[PDB]
Amino acid sequence: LTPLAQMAEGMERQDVSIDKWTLHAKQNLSLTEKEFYQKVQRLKQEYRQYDWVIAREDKMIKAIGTYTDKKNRTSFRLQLVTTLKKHNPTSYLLYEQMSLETPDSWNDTYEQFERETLGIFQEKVVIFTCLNGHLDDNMNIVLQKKANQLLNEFQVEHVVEPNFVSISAFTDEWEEYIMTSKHKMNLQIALRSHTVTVGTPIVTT
Amino acid sequence: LTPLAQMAEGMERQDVSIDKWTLHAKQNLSLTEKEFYQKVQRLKQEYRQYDWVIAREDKMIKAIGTYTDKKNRTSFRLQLVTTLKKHNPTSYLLYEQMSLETPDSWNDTYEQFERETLGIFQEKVVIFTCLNGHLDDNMNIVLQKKANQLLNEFQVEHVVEPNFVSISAFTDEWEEYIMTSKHKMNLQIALRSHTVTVGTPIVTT
Repeated sequence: LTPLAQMAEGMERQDVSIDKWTLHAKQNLSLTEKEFYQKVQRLKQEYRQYDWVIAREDKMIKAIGTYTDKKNRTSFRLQLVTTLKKHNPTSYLLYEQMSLETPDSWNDTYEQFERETLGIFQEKVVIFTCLNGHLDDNMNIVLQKKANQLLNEFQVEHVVEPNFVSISAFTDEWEEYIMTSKHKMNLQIALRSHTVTVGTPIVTT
Repeated sequence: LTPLAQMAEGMERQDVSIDKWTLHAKQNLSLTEKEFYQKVQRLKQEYRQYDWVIAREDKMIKAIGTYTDKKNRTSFRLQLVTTLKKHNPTSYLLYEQMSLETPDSWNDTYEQFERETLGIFQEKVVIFTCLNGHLDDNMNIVLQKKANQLLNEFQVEHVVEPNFVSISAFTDEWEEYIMTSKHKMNLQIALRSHTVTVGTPIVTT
């Protein structure tokens, strides 16, 4: 069900390798300097797990809370921001979960986050899901696929090496053939990591 | 019809870029040293276009005739070989056509070669076709394809840059969405030359 489960599982099927997932939620707020440090003080009482840093790059103030859950191989960030210079100040609270590792259950972790969200924000907020991943650099997989596309392009018998693929084949498409040591062939396809070689009856030397 | 036409056209359709084609034919023969130089002498009379080199890396002798047709952007090699040390010698004549350029007509060139073959060998011989080619290194084409596979993986709106692709999309698959400046979206796919990023409703910063 959860967008996390779906995005993940969709990415695998599409051969995307997952490097990192993050879940985040944000709540706009309106905070005086005074209210800001009040909120910070409450956050430090309620969520003792975080290590806090206050940063003030003017005219803005940032309370950044940080914590990594080693048991669950997951990281959290709670961040309160206000822009200091305004008699109608724009502020927000941001809650963020992150990991470099696939969790036991994509669904239990999303439902957990959503759950914690309500405790932190005391309101139902939009939850943002973002996955990072990479494509498979194994040049053996692309070499082999095209080989087949070509084989079918035409209409076998086979190989495979470090960065190499070769095929012998047959089709009732041409006059010529050769029989030698058990068997009987008239098309050679050869890819190398990109190089293509196509020959009738064989690619010679 | 000709295997050359077919191999070529099959390769293009399969996105293989052709670097080089070669056609060749070979005829086993049986040649005394004396008969070998006789044959060479006849070849030099009959085919005045070739420049000849005799090479003798023992105990074998090689007459290599070479000629490039600038009008037809095509190259020829006629090669007579005998192994010198034997009182039953194994010899052959090899005729070879080559080009780095696609010809006006794959079919007219194969039929031409076949034709010349009969004049040279005075017998019908097996004709060997071999193409060399490369795969498209334009990383833009693979980035875009996977993007779509992913888009359909899920169920848009679009971009494209030097080595980059991004999409905004929508599906009735989840609760959330956003409307801002004309339009309405809840999936962002982003590839970079390999990097993948997938987000709901948007990939933020």
